[PDB]
Amino acid sequence: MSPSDFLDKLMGRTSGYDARIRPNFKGPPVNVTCNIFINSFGSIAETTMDYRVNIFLRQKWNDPRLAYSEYPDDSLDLDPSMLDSIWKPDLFFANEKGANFHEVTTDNKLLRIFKNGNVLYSIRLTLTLSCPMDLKNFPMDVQTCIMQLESFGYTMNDLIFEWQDEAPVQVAEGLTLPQFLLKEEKDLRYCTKHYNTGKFTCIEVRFHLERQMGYYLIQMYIPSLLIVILSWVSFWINMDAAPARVALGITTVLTMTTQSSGSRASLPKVSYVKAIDIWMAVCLLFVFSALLEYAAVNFVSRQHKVFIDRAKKIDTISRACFPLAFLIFNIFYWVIYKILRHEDIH
Amino acid sequence: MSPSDFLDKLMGRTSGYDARIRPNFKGPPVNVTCNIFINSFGSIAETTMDYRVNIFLRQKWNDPRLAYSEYPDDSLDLDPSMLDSIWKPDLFFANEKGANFHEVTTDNKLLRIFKNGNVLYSIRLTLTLSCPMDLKNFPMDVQTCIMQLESFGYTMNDLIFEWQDEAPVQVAEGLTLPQFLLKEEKDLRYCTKHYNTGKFTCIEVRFHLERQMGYYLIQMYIPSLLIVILSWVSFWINMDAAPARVALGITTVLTMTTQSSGSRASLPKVSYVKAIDIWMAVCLLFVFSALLEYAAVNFVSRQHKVFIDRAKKIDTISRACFPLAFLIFNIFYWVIYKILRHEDIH
Amino acid sequence: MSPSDFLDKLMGRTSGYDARIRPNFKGPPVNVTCNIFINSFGSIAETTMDYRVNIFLRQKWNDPRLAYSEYPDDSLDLDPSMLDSIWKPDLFFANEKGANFHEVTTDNKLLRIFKNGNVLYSIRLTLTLSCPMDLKNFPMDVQTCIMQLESFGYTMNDLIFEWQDEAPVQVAEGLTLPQFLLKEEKDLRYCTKHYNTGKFTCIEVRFHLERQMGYYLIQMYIPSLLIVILSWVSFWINMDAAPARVALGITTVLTMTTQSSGSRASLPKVSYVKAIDIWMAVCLLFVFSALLEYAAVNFVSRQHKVFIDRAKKIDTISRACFPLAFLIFNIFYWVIYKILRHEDIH
Amino acid sequence: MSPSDFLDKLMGRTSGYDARIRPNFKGPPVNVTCNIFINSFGSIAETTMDYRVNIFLRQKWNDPRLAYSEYPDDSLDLDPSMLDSIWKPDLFFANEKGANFHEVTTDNKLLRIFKNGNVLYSIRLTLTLSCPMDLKNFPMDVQTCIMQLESFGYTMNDLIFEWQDEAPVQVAEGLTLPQFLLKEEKDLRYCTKHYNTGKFTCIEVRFHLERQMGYYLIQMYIPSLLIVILSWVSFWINMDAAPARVALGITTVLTMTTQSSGSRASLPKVSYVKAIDIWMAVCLLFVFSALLEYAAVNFVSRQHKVFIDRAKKIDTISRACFPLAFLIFNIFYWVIYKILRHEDIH
Amino acid sequence: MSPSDFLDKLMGRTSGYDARIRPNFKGPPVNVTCNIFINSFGSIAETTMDYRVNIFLRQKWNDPRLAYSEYPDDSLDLDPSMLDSIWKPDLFFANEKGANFHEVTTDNKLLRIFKNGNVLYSIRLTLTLSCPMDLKNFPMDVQTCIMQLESFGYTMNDLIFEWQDEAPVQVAEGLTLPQFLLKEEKDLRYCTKHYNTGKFTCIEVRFHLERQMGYYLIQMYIPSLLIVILSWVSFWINMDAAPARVALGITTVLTMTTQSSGSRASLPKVSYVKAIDIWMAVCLLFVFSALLEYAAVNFVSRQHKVFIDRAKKIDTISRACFPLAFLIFNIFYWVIYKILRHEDIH
Ligand SMILES: *[C@@H]1O[C@H](CO)[C@@H](O[C@@H]2O[C@H](CO)[C@@H](O)[C@H](O)[C@H]2NC(C)=O)[C@H](O)[C@H]1NC(C)=O
Ligand SMILES: *[C@@H]1O[C@H](CO)[C@@H](O[C@@H]2O[C@H](CO)[C@@H](O)[C@H](O)[C@H]2NC(C)=O)[C@H](O)[C@H]1NC(C)=O
Ligand SMILES: *[C@@H]1O[C@H](CO)[C@@H](O[C@@H]2O[C@H](CO)[C@@H](O)[C@H](O)[C@H]2NC(C)=O)[C@H](O)[C@H]1NC(C)=O
Ligand SMILES: *[C@@H]1O[C@H](CO)[C@@H](O[C@@H]2O[C@H](CO)[C@@H](O)[C@H](O)[C@H]2NC(C)=O)[C@H](O)[C@H]1NC(C)=O
Ligand SMILES: *[C@@H]1O[C@H](CO)[C@@H](O[C@@H]2O[C@H](CO)[C@@H](O)[C@H](O)[C@H]2NC(C)=O)[C@H](O)[C@H]1NC(C)=O
Ligand SMILES: [Zn+2]
Ligand SMILES: [Zn+2]
Ligand SMILES: [Zn+2]
Ligand SMILES: [Zn+2]
Ligand SMILES: [Zn+2]
Repeated sequence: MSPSDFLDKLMGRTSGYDARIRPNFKGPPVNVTCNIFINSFGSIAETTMDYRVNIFLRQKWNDPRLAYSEYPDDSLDLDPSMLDSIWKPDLFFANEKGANFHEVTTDNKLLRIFKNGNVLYSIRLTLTLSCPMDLKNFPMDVQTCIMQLESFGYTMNDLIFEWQDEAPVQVAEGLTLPQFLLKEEKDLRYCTKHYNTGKFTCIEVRFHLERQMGYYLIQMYIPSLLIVILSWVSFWINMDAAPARVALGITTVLTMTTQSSGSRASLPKVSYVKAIDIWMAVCLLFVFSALLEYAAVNFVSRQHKVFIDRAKKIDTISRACFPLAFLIFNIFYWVIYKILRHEDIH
Repeated sequence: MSPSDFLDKLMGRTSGYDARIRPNFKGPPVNVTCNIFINSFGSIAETTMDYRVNIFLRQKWNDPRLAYSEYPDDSLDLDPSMLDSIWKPDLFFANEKGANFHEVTTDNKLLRIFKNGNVLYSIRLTLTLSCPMDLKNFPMDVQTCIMQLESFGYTMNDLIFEWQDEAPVQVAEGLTLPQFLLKEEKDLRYCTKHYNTGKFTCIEVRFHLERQMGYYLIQMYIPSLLIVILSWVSFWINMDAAPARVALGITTVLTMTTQSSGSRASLPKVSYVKAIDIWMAVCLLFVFSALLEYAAVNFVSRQHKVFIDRAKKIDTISRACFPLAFLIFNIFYWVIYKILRHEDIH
Repeated sequence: MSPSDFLDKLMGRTSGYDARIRPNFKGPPVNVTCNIFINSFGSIAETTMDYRVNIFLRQKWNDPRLAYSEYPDDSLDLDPSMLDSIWKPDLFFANEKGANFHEVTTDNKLLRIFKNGNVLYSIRLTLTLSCPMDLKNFPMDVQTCIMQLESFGYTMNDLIFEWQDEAPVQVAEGLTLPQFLLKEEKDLRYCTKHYNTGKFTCIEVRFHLERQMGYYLIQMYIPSLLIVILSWVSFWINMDAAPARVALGITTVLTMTTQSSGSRASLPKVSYVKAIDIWMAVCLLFVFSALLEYAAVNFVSRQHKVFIDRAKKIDTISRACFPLAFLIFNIFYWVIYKILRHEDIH
Repeated sequence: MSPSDFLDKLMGRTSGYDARIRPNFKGPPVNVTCNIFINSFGSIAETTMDYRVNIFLRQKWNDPRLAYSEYPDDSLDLDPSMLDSIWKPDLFFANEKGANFHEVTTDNKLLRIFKNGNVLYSIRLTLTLSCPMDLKNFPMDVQTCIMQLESFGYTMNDLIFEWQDEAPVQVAEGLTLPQFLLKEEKDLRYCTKHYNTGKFTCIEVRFHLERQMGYYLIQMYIPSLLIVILSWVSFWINMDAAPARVALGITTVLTMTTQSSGSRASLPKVSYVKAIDIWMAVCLLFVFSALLEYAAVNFVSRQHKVFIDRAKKIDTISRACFPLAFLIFNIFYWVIYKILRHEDIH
Repeated sequence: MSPSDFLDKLMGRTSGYDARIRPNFKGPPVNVTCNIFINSFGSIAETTMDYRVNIFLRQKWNDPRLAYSEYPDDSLDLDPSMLDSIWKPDLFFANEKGANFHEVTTDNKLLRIFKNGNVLYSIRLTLTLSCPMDLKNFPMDVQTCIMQLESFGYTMNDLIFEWQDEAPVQVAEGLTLPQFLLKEEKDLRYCTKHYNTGKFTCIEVRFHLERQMGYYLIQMYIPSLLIVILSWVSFWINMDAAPARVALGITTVLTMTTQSSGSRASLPKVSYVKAIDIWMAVCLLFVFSALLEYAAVNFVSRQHKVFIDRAKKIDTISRACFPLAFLIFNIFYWVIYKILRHEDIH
């Protein structure tokens, strides 16, 4: 029979369907099953404490008033324009900072109704979500980004969100991040919000992200080591080259301070000490100590042969003493940060 | 009885409800009780003199025309789509610079009507509010951010806003700020605006924010101290190392000036002197005075044995004199800024 | 009598009111009186040549078709939703670059009708206005920001805008600007635009803004003076310290050039010479002249006792000659810029 | 007779006017005459290769179905709200990157109909247009900004755009640009676009913009000359001041390289050589050649009286030889760029 | 016959056309042929990993319900306003990050219907598409930008997208890019997406972009070579000029490190080694090795005639040894990157 007649006969004023009334107005709560498909992930900014995602959201629920038997087809697709005339849950995101739909040629929405009365709703969304980040162990850090799906207006007596038993979260093939590696273990947990207005359903997903070290090695760790070796070079210069040694020391100190200031150019102003901060502090301490060493040598050398051998012995000892202690510092630093890094992500 | 019939029987042309007429058209003023829930706080920028907040706003008032007795349920939830057909107050924010609603899957709005005729309206909002800031005592400062809720069109004869006796403001659990600590004492006060058009109701809330010092210590205070000690190092060098001493002095002076210029990179161009400015001025004075000291020593030393001991005595005195006076300056500086910092926030 | 009946009886198809027809279709022009209230002012950017304001706009005119006598109340407030059904003038801003309304909970609009037929319309607006700026005397400058209100579609035969005799412009209490001081004298003048389409009404307001000097003194003027004194220090060094003196001269010259380049970091690329540019040019000239002086001294000293006293006399003269001429330059510079600064703002 | 009746009698379902049908459905093409008024011009960015303009657009065409004779007035203004009910051309801009209307209090639109059936439509628009720029002769360049007006849906059989015989383009009085001078000769030409869908009408206007040199002289050309003179200063220093001369050479070379890198901070990454690039290359060559000269002198001087006079003669020749060749370079550079600059703008 | 009657007689409730039903509701799938015209291309940003394009999109399909025979004209243009009343495919872009229509004076849309029932739909779009980029061989790289057109709601049984046999992609004449060259070979391929909801049609186009080297040569490669030659200059200085040689070495090392840090100012933080990174590493190694060479020479020279000739021989060998090895490095570097660059783009 004519397709157009069936639509309004089922969902029209003649039938009496009301899109403002729940499938069971007084009865067991509506159970909504959800799954998400992630199409792109990125734009993770530490400064603005947020990340941007683009996902497909699928919702499933049963509406007994939409049960159709006469029509032959088991499953019926529909037009996006008729979404306004069916009841839909009022899902919202708690950590939502920015949100928009897509209207490129039509509304990017899908609806499907089955014989039993089950409804499948799929929509395309772009959301910028907020993510609290801990900046300790900043180079060697593992972050967790959450996404919370909640009901704004319906209490647990009316609406109950649940996760799909198989494949709640899948990621698009070939998705990669420049600075992070997305782990394949996704955490599903139950959250419930309590307010002065009542109890509301909530569901959450946690994603584990591991920072990549290559950029930080090429950028920060290696030039600091080069400056330390450059300061070490001064021990092999003649003690009579006072302007040369002083200029080398001053240049190394100023360069170290500038690099230390610039190492936090793209981070939020936190109030604790990071590992990169410890590293720059130790390197600045080494360069300053080398300059103070030459200062002491120059002070000792002008005290007039006993003073000549005493000043020379300091240079000879420091030529084989400064690299060994720095090697010990590197062993103690790099080991314990893989012990703690290996600590369970949870 | 059928749910759909009750809605239009109560709020329809048949009933005669008009959403453009107040609950008591000629009578005592409408009393509206409000409470806010803060879901996220952040984005406090000194340059643009504003901060961004995301809040839930709850309004309560009594409408005698909505009193329902026949229906069994004590409390009735509704659909967000029917908000257009009820009377709502015209609340606006005085310090509102930017505002938007949320439409992620539906309107993020709630409405509830009680048997007596009381209405509860809840809406989700994102607002960028303006906050005048005083930048004196800039590192050790306590700010106050206000939010004013006002009626645009109704005078005190018609509309009166009030605060809830219990729990007007609550904050979401676990909310933290990178650079600030939100105090738990919230100030509620009465504001009334007077214009040439009449008298209007207003309510205000004040939040106290304390800046965190860790970032400023790691960033500004410690490198300046390092430069001061670096300039102090020059007193232990031989007086005959004129190029070395002059280069050290010049490098320290230029570095100090660059750091002083860069200490105000992210602040509005105010016209008064801050504490950080006093600190950089004192450190620049110390480095310049050290350079002038060596200048005087070099001038004295070429005046040809009396001139030799006289020039040496200056170096020996300055080696134990410069750190003591700087220690006294640190004692006087750091104490009085905790005395004044302890001054009552109000 | 019932409130709802009066509204549509007065402004309905039964009455015959047409919102597309002027109050007097063929007759004397409509006279509109306007006043503005300024709620916030700021965001003055020299680069983008514009400033942002947030104002309340009040319009008053007489509509004989809205005269009501029967109803008892002298003055009737209304609902913002009914603005579409009354005639309103088509005011627009000539220097309008950006504009938006406010819809935080309702339309931020007010309407009031009186017994005689007078209408008061109040609306909240945010406008980014364009302001041509003259950058000569850049530190010591007084700017003028204009705002023009014009009719887009109605000629002088139909619409005539006028200013209110008392209190056209008032500013909110406690409004302050970080870098400017808003003067309390506001200029009201008559503007009329002439085009190929006809004659149109226009009204304008001029605001006087005075720049604050504290920021520029702390930032630019004092470090340049410090560099000049640092270059002056070289005159007291021994003439045999050639590397030290040359390094001091080069460092001062390079620092001066860098500061001169950085003094125009946040300004439009104008093609004339500003006062700050004259100041940096004079300081660069002083440092370069000092370096050329030492160059001449070094050239003279190697010409082999007559040459020894001749080279020494230059250093002794320059030690008491360079500060005096710089003091004379400061007297001539600072005086005449207060003479011209005192010139009437108009 | 009543004004309201005439409007719907002329343009209503009773009359039979259809706004989807052209004035002559089958017949000679519709001829549309256009003129533009420029109210503000600016925001010319080389990086984003675009500029922003704000214009008034006037369109004129004849509609025989709108001919009115009975009503007395020769010319009838209308309300902006009735624009939807008349046929309008589908003009679009080819180089349109961004576009928006203005709705400050009403739609900024005008419509006027004459007795013969002629229609005048005026609208206010803000458009960011794309402009391909040639960066050779970058300081001394003349650009051309185009604007193309085209029909999206109508072929030449239906719609034909033309320019007004008198005053197609006029500019608002007092309009000025910070970095450019707008020439008073405007080029009007005929463009026709050919696609696989048919032939479409197009009209274009070309504006000539001349860059101002004052900013570039104060910023780039003069500090480079100062660095060249600073390098020249080294020729008058004693040949025994090896650290001083080497430090001067190195500082000049590094400063020149930094200025050369910074001279292209605000330009697109083009792949050809500009005039500023030639200038910096020549100045870097001069400083490097001076350093190589002192290197050769120092190498020659240690070859042990014949070697003493030979090394001294190089310094004496270079003291009067380096400025003369640089003067010749300035004569050859500055002349030919005014010869080519004088080349006809077309 | 009257034009207005034909439109609603064909597409009206009287006819029974339903825009929610496919041309063949139960039957062979609808075949849609598409072609795109590119009007502007640009805004390729490595950081935000995306590019902006402005295209014309043409869709063709057959609708048997729109077959018209009586009317004389073979082809009928229409009005953009009637697009809502015809069935249109639900095309969407997979890599769509931002999208907007154009409404400058009317909707920039075209529709045309033929006698047989074929429909042509043309629309103007602006889309910011995402493009994964490989940054190895960063200066000498060839990128590929994709665009995927997919159906959101219809499975392969209903909708099938295909490419036009002649001229699927054409580019506007004279289109050029500042940093890239668009290749004239466009790749057309078949993509099919598989999800848990079904099978969906997809089509893709690949564009090949070649980076231009001129900017990188003028900017990075040549100053690094200048610094290397500047470090080479030190071999011709006297071994007794210890402050001069040490200062030259330190300045070259610090400049090299700063340039290496600044070479990645506008790139995403990738974790692999690029060619520019190899180049800067080799140049830093050369400057550091030169400084270590002078350090060894200075250490050897103070070991007290055998030590004099031994230290001199190192300088003489290094004066003809450092350029030859650097030339060999340039030959090996530049050749193999043209071998690999010549590798087929696919
Ligand atoms: C939604 O799911 C809940 C939870 O399973 C269902 O509630 C249960 O329903 C069964 C079957 O009638 C009862 O025997 C249980 O006592 C219920 N348990 C609870 C905790 O309520 C509910 O029926 C489901 N709703 C619908 C419409 O199917
Ligand atoms: C809104 O609150 C005001 C303030 O309490 C109420 O005004 C008072 O009402 C009581 C009870 O009728 C009177 O006895 C007082 O004289 C009123 N005081 C003032 C200052 O007006 C008002 O009645 C309340 N409105 C409603 C609708 O309940
Ligand atoms: C608007 O104001 C104008 C200017 O005052 C009025 O025009 C005058 O009206 C008076 C009173 O009728 C006449 O005597 C004058 O000759 C008019 N002068 C001019 C220059 O037109 C006008 O009447 C006012 N309009 C209304 C509706 O009150
Ligand atoms: C639009 O302008 C065109 C160009 O002038 C007109 O076409 C001409 O019309 C005249 C007068 O009827 C004819 O004699 C010419 O042969 C036409 N020339 C061409 C090239 O078509 C056209 O008539 C105008 N349209 C209207 C509606 O006035
Ligand atoms: C759309 O194109 C498909 C692919 O060519 C058509 O399917 C074929 O139709 C022919 C003609 O009837 C059949 O003989 C083939 O067996 C079909 N092949 C397949 C793989 O389906 C289809 O008919 C076209 N649809 C329309 C409406 O023309
Ligand atoms: Zn986990
Ligand atoms: Zn308090
Ligand atoms: Zn004035
Ligand atoms: Zn021309
Ligand atoms: Zn290919």
